[PDB]
Amino acid sequence: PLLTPAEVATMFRVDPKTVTRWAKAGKLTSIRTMGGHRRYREAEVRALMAG
Amino acid sequence: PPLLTPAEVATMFRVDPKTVTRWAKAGKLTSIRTMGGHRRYREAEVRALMAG
DNA sequence: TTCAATTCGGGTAATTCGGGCA
DNA sequence: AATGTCCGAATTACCCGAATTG
Repeated sequence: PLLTPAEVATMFRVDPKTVTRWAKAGKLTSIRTMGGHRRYREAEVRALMAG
Repeated sequence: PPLLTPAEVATMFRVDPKTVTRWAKAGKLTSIRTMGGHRRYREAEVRALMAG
């Protein structure tokens, strides 16, 4: 399963650009759409509620 | 060779099937057409894009 | 043959990117 | 470092009816 940047934005209650920024700095593995959009592996996103 | 319907591609990218059709229509993706003109894409190449 | 599910097309909203600024 | 916001441009998502699928 994959999640959109908006969804990941909602779960932490943070702006989706900040999700984009957690993708920047390495602590979120991001798969990219061939238009260059982010899709985040939802397992890692569990690891972030584990943290 | 194994073939994928645009709904399955759509699923693996978490992306609306229309957008996969756009990707085909814009050269980014190799498309095969059935006798009616529906697209079918090539599995192998599609994870050649998970390689990228 | 019929039948549910999908995938055509086009059009139009809604996200997302990216960079730069606060 | 670490978010939040404004902008423009690009990408993607939902809407429809009709055609194709298997």
